[PDB]
Amino acid sequence: ATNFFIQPITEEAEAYYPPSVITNKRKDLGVDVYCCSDLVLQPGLNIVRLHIKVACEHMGKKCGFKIMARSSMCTHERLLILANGIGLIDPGYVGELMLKIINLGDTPVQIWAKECLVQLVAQGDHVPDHINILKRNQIFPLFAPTPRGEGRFGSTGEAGIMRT
Amino acid sequence: ATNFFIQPITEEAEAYYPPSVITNKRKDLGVDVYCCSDLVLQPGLNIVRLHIKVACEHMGKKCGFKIMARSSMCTHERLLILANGIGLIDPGYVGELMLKIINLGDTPVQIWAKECLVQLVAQGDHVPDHINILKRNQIFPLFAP
Amino acid sequence: ATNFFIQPITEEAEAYYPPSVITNKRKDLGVDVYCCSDLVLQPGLNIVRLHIKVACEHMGKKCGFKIMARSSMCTHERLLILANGIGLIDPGYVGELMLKIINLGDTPVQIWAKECLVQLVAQGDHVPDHINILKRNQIF
Ligand SMILES: O=c1ccn([C@H]2C[C@H](O)[C@@H](COP(=O)(O)NP(=O)(O)OP(=O)(O)O)O2)c(=O)[nH]1
Ligand SMILES: O=c1ccn([C@H]2C[C@H](O)[C@@H](COP(=O)(O)NP(=O)(O)OP(=O)(O)O)O2)c(=O)[nH]1
Ligand SMILES: O=c1ccn([C@H]2C[C@H](O)[C@@H](COP(=O)(O)NP(=O)(O)OP(=O)(O)O)O2)c(=O)[nH]1
Ligand SMILES: [Mg+2]
Ligand SMILES: [Mg+2]
Ligand SMILES: [Mg+2]
Repeated sequence: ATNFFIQPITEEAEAYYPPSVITNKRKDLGVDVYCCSDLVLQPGLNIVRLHIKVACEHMGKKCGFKIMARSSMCTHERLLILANGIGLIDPGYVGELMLKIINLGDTPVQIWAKECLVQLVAQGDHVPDHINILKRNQIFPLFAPTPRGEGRFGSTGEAGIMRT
Repeated sequence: ATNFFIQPITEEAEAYYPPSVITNKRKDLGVDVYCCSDLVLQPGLNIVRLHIKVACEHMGKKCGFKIMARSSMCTHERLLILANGIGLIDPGYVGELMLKIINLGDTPVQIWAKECLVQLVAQGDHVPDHINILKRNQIFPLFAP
Repeated sequence: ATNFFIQPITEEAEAYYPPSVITNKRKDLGVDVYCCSDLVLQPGLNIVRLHIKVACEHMGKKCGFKIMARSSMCTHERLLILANGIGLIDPGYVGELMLKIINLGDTPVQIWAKECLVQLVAQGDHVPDHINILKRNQIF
């Protein structure tokens, strides 16, 4: 069984993420996630919050996942790419999901709160069975402190904490 | 057993996809796919058709797959990237594969029909055993809506 | 069990890859690898050598793996992307790992030998148990 757990962590996320269980009858690989706020992306790098904490679990164990562009993210009107190509979300991450979006155009670009620019894909590309939208308040076991915690964007250092 | 199935759906695709079964003796992860038409890529975003329907099957089940750039897609002469980083193809998708390619340069670039800019990779990165090039003029149930 | 094997093939790599066994207690998906040389990345495409040969094994069999940017590779100061999005390394490949990096900015940019810009990820995204740093030119 492959399940995603999404918890809204702002008032804005609560508009798009009511407490519910979503099934994946279509068997799509990706879980679309909302901007939740109207965005203005400047030419160059933009750091964008997704207003959610996410956990993935496969065969009953907490696992990693990937952030991938939707094919609709990039249009003639909006030349947007994920800076990191895909987002590699480590099993131990329990912070807010963030995006690095490059606007390749010369003009600032507007995104609606209701748009999904990206999709979450389980470690190993397993088709999700259920998407669990958790209550904003609750404590969830899978968000418990880890060695990584909310460490992201070079939190591990230049050498990679991995090191060698 | 991981198998790919490619059906050409245009006469342009029939030039590059003769009916056959390709084995993957080298155990490469990626299945190279042809442009099938010469194209000029304008600076900015370009929509490129791949002229094929594809199915992947793993352990007897229809699965998804991914479209990745070949390391040779991007040269000094042609600063090309996949707009979406990786193409994510759902198990239920039975239409023509399409690419969104960005030309990051100031100047239009020529691609040739016989070039492969991208490669297909099974859901979960399983090494393909066979690539079945299907006859153009059939309705295969694997491609049913 | 999922293990990486890194074999330095230059003296520059030897200086950053002393023989050793790294356990992945954090259970991170990616193995960070050094640039091993100071480099200046020009606007447009830059070919960057990683000074290493790498093997990945899963359940005692040699497998492929992938090269991805670290989320920290791209910043306001260094607008850097992997040209191919992710590098796909076939299980059959035994040569040096190479990068194609695009500087999207108008200005050259400095990268440092002790910097890791990219990470390796096993075929199938398996969490690595061990990273084995081998001796220079030591076979798998
Ligand atoms: O697109 C992303 C990518 C990563 N992340 C988070 C989760 C991930 O576990 C954490 C670390 O990502 P990387 O390991 O891929 N980047 P880096 O190695 O530079 O950061 P760190 O040193 O903290 O591991 O950053 C995002 O929120 N969005
Ligand atoms: O690079 C690609 C990506 C997707 N596709 C096809 C197959 C895929 O299952 C389908 C939808 O892909 P995305 O989820 O990335 N696009 P989006 O979410 O914007 O549209 P849709 O609502 O149809 O999923 O489009 C391509 O042909 N090439
Ligand atoms: O980023 C990369 C990508 C690939 N490689 C290596 C490993 C891989 O097995 C080999 C082939 O890569 P691609 O299949 O993506 N490039 P291409 O298909 O253009 O060349 P080839 O015909 O040699 O496979 O080059 C790298 O060193 N770095
Ligand atoms: Mg979609
Ligand atoms: Mg190849
Ligand atoms: Mg990291």
